[PDB]
Amino acid sequence: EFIPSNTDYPGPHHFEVTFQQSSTAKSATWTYSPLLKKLYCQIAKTCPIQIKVSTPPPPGTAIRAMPVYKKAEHVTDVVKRCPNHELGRDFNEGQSAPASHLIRVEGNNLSQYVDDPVTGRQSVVVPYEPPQVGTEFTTILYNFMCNSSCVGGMNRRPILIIITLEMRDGQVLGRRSFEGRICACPGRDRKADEDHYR
Amino acid sequence: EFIPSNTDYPGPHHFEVTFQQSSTAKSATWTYSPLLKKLYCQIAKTCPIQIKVSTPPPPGTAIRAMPVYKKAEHVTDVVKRCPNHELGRDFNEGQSAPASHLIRVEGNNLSQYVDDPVTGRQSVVVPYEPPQVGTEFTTILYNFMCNSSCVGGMNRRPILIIITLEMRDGQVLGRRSFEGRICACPGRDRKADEDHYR
Amino acid sequence: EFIPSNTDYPGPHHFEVTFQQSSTAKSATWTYSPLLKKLYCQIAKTCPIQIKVSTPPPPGTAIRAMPVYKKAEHVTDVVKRCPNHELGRDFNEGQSAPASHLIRVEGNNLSQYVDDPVTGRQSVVVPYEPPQVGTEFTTILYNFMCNSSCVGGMNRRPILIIITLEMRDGQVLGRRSFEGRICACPGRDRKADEDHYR
Amino acid sequence: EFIPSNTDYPGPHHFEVTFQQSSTAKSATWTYSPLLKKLYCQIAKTCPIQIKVSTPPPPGTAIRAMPVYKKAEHVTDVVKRCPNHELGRDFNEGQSAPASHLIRVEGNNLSQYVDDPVTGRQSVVVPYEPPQVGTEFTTILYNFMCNSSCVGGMNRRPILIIITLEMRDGQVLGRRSFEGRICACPGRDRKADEDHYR
DNA sequence: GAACCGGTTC
DNA sequence: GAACCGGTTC
DNA sequence: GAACCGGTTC
DNA sequence: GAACCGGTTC
Ligand SMILES: [Zn+2]
Ligand SMILES: [Zn+2]
Ligand SMILES: [Zn+2]
Ligand SMILES: [Zn+2]
Repeated sequence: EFIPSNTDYPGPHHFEVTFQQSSTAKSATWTYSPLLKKLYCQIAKTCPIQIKVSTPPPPGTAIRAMPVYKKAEHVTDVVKRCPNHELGRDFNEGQSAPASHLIRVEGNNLSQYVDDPVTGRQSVVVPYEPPQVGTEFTTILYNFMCNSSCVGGMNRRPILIIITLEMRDGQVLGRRSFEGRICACPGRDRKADEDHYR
Repeated sequence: EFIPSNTDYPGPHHFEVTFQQSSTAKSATWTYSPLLKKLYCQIAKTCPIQIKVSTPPPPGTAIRAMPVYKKAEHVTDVVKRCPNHELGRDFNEGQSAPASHLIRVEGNNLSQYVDDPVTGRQSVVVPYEPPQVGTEFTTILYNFMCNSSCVGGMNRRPILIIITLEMRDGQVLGRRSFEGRICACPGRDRKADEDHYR
Repeated sequence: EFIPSNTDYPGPHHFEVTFQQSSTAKSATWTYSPLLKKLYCQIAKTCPIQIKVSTPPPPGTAIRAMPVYKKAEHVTDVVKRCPNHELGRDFNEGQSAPASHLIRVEGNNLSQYVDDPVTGRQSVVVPYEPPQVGTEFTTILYNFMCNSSCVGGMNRRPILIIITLEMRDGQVLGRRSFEGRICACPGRDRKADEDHYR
Repeated sequence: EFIPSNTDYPGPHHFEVTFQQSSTAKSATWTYSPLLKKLYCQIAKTCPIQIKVSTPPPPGTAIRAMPVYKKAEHVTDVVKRCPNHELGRDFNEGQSAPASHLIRVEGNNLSQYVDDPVTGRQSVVVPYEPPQVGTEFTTILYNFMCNSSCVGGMNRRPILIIITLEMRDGQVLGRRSFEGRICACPGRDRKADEDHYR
């Protein structure tokens, strides 16, 4: 509970998370690599994800997004927004999301922003909502409010964003995860990591 | 309910929406592309649509027109009229439609203009009326009160206009949708998008 | 007093207005062509001018900037900021100067933005200051708050910016003028008009 | 008094500012190019300057350093430390000098950091001291507390550091100036700009 | 110090 | 989108 | 900065 | 309807 675990766990109610097709254009505001499981996004731009289920009934259950550093040494640094932005003008005046928080949800007002008093981890939870009438989809709109590259926060040390499905008491029914990179050029970053790997 | 769903849904009372033939002339005030499902219209000019039914009886039921941005990032921006028009002279003095609204209905005085107090979405609903004695047709006259290209509103980010058929309690019995583009030259825009695609 | 005169007028003090050399790079934030006597600048960016005089004072003199339309038919529309600029966030909240004004002054706190209660012309007046010791001219930082290209205000009808040096009682002691253009690309625009006269 | 003059001004005492030879090694903590009159230094490292005068006093004279932006459009933003520097641990706790200030003085306890309550310009003043016996110049140790490269404060718009020698009542007796650049690599940066003029 | 990256401008 | 810049890696 | 689009004039 | 213009995209 004190240290987040970072392993894929479908659990008994299969938990699956996918992405509608993202542009293969260099100008896309966000894009996901199925080869690497890496999300490339831009600051403050909605990158939506779809969580999908086939056996959706538990009660009052929610989904958490919790950012974590992959590399061992900072893993004990609470991930947060690096000092100029948490405190800049451009995205501080608008929401009730804590200025200190890295991850926001944009289309949901039943969002609960958690800053753990004991562990200090900050994450964002939404109540589970079945899809809108008739199909796999259920969209959550995330907003990333800083770069991976930023001074004071991640400082160019890549982070995995872990999404967990949880019962009201916190017990995990499903969880999946992938690493996220928040640069000013996700289409170019997508192509490059992939180039070096092949 | 907070985020509009944008998928075609005929529903149990088949819901179908069509267009009488529009000019293939470059001077047409409006025109629809069956290939792309894209409506090209001009500011403030009546572009009528026909909704048709074969099994028309529910009670007090209505049809909604609700504009939505297609692209993910603004989808959380309430679609509205960009600051010079909501506030210009030319179409503000005339109707009780809210100056802030993008979509109006012209031949109907039982129009109810909804500005959601909770979600903030603005849409226009009319009570369902059977056709005038004897044929498929039932016309609704829409007026688009700003360009897609306009500064402050859509700002050149294309929007889909979703028409839903709803019972008095709001439950959807039919819905269909298509993307709309509101330029100063719909005949030319029709020909061009279509050129690039083929 | 009701319709402004639009002619250059050297004073007893030989009022002259000049501009420092501006980068001729297209990336310049503003550039004047001495040839056509017209200023090209960018929205909201500081655009300083040079006044030079042969003698000083007399006590209490001021300098006014008042924009006026060159075409005969618009001259009776008071020239003001367009409704989209007038009502936005970017520069209305941070300023104490009235929002309807096209012309602002930067770094000067005794600026008086005159909105004639009677004629309605808007201008900005500062008290005359002799130059800083040993310099030839006192710089004034203007800010132009709408583009020539703008909808609702100036609307693509070119403007002359009239600069008058006047005693407290209003009599004109010096006068000069130039036509002003406020686009989003001043190096290119300057270059294109210059290409066009020949 | 409201907008600073940005011109070199020898006083009655022939105020001159020079710099000792700096290692030309790229490992130098700071290096000035006499050719371009611009200083290259490193964050938080002592960067001393030489003043020379032809005559002393008169009683009670002081020396001010005030940074000001070279580009016209930023000149009205008060130049200060960027929020990341302003609020950190490395140099805020150990110093009694105000954190918002770009310029600090080392080893001098009667330094007065002036934050104009009225104009808001920040500068640092020390009383003039004649040189130590038999030396030509009195050294002042400045510390620059944000990089030119910094986010939120200076943000990659070059700065002139204005050094003025002034009587207690504020009148300027001498003046000199240079453009300042505070990067993480001064020998290389100096060398690159110098390569570039020719 | 030379080589690298990743945000910024043209 | 390409070329440039400037702190960081090693 | 060059190339693109989409509203405006001739 | 064709040619021009001028902020925006990339
Ligand atoms: Zn940041
Ligand atoms: Zn509009
Ligand atoms: Zn305007
Ligand atoms: Zn800083």
